[PDB]
Amino acid sequence: GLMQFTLPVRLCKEIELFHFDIGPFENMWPGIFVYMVHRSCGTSCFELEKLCRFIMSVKKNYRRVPYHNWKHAVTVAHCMYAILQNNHTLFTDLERKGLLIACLCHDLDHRGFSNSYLQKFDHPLAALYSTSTMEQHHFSQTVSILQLEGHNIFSTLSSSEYEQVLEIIRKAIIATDLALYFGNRKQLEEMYQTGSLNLNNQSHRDRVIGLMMTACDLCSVTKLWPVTKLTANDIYAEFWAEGDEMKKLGIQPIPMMDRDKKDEVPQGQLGFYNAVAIPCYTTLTQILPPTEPLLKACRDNLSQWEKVIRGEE
Ligand SMILES: CN(C[C@H](O)CO)C(=O)c1nn(C)cc1NC(=O)c1nc(C2CC2)ccc1Nc1cncnc1
Ligand SMILES: [Mg+2]
Ligand SMILES: [Zn+2]
Repeated sequence: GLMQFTLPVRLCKEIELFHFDIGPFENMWPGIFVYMVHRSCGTSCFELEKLCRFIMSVKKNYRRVPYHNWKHAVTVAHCMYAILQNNHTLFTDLERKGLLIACLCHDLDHRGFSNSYLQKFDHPLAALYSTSTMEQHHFSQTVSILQLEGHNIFSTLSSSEYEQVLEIIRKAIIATDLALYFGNRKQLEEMYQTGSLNLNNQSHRDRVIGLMMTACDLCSVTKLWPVTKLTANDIYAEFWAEGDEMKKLGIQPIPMMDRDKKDEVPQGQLGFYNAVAIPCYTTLTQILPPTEPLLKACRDNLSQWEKVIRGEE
């Protein structure tokens, strides 16, 4: 109750900002998350003994992969923290509880392979779950860890509030399947443009939480250039290994995953910023004006990739 978390002065200040990097000290990330839960949620939201045991079991069940790792889990939770603190009054106590947890768990037990590589490999998870394969697996892993003893961080919720929050978490995790983002954004865009968007319509809230989840998931493209550039290497290390594994199956991968096609990466980031990132953060800023800084940072990084092509770096 009276045990607050504090950070150093630089972190205490820079953590409120969207472009905050959680830094290379693994053992500080758990406190960074508790700090964000206590301020976003309150110091009463979670039994600290249970939250801390929950946080360490989630850490335990991320894998040592170049990108979809424990650092990603906390990075995506920090972006969701920033959005919640910039839209203080728009969200319920349960949504703020749920979403930060949704973020920390969204990629549990990720192996570094897309849903497509699971399908072509004929992985058992693709037989159990035909669409959003990894994402249904991530939500499965989250429920499992919540059911471990001393780990039920929601224990003080009523049967119905418990089922609301798991529903919020289930939909939030499923939304991180990018293949679902395109439609979700196009429907948010139209609803905004025809003035029919309504945050009292639960179906509408669901969609808007959807877009937040994509925005937090992609938030490595909203960092300062040196962080974005260095994280791009981690994401491509996974893509190249998946492409290698595609060749192992007898399938020539798309270029973005062909490690023999590095020369095409700057031009591929252009497409990616144009087709995915800028639209995502444009529609978010339209629905949530205080998230403008993510669009700005995303635009700066696009501008930086054009400079790479022009051989100015
Ligand atoms: C074009 N589509 C989407 C397809 O239509 C469907 O998958 C792409 O996914 C795509 N195409 N290219 C050439 C790159 C792509 N993705 C990425 O670079 C990329 N992806 C993801 C998640 C959603 C997978 C997170 C970050 C990404 N980059 C990045 C840049 N800097 C720092 N950190 C990360
Ligand atoms: Mg994912
Ligand atoms: Zn993710």
